[PDB]
Amino acid sequence: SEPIEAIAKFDYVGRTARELSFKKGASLLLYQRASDDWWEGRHNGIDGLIPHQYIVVQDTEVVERSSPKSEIEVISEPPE
Amino acid sequence: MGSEPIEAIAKFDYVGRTARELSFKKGASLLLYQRASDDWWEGRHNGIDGLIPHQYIVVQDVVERSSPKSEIEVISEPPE
Repeated sequence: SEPIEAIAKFDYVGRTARELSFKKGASLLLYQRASDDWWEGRHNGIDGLIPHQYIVVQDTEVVERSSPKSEIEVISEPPE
Repeated sequence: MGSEPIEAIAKFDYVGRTARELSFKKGASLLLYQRASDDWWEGRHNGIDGLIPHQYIVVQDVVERSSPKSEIEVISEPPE
């Protein structure tokens, strides 16, 4: 399952160093849903966090990436 | 003694690999609620609840918290 394409529907200015900043209409790539409000993604070659409320996500497809990783998933394997 | 959360100290820096995991520096004071598996604990660092890899900490030595919850325990009550 490739990373999920999204487009910014509003401007966003990141508040911390972990967050992406982007303008309405920005092409975004989404690796993984982190929580209800947040995705891990990428904008213009930079990895960072993306607020869900500011984007529209392309769904012609995967649930693995669009749902947060579960505890049982994480703890079933050693850490990297 | 008794049922309190178990204290631990980070012996190595750790950067969380998923959104469920705590990140901490060597020497961090950690609080451990419940062993999740051999390699993982449910705990807390600096007010944030998350997962802590066993191999990165030293634990201060109930068995209740230091052993993973059993199936029979979990299935003995309804979901959830």
